[PDB]
Amino acid sequence: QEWSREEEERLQAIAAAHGHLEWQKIAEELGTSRSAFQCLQKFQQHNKALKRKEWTEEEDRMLTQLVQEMRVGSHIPYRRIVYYMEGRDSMQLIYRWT
DNA sequence: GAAGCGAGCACGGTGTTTCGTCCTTTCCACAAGATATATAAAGCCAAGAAATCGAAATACTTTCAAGTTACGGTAAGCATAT
Repeated sequence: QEWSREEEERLQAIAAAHGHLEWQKIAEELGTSRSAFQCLQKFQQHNKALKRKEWTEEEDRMLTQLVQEMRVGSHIPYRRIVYYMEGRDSMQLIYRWT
């Protein structure tokens, strides 16, 4: 069965109290009866730290370098930027060049 | 003239070849092997065609990468009001 949007709060609370070291013990203490890899996929999907925020000036240097070095015509492989630049996903990373 | 000095030819050898069996075949022959045929019940071997199932190819599903429409909220420098 899927989540009910009622375990992520306790999940992240216990993970912050323990330090995100051993998810197995966190999953066992939360009492979800599912594998750690099954609840972590939803925790990291509801987590907010995955995204980034307003763009600085120094990162524009890297963004322009990764373009002058492996860009191709009108298409920019933003996946390479996501691989090199951490925090930036694929969806909203296109606005950095649009 | 018969005793002292140089004398043929029958004879006695190997070695080489010839000749003439005994050899095992090729070939042939008289007596007798299935060789045709009649079953017949049994189970198994074994060389051809027809139905069935495994593999996979090209096809369509389906799912996963890209991304640009449409969309909702804040921040700066010029214009304008009493």
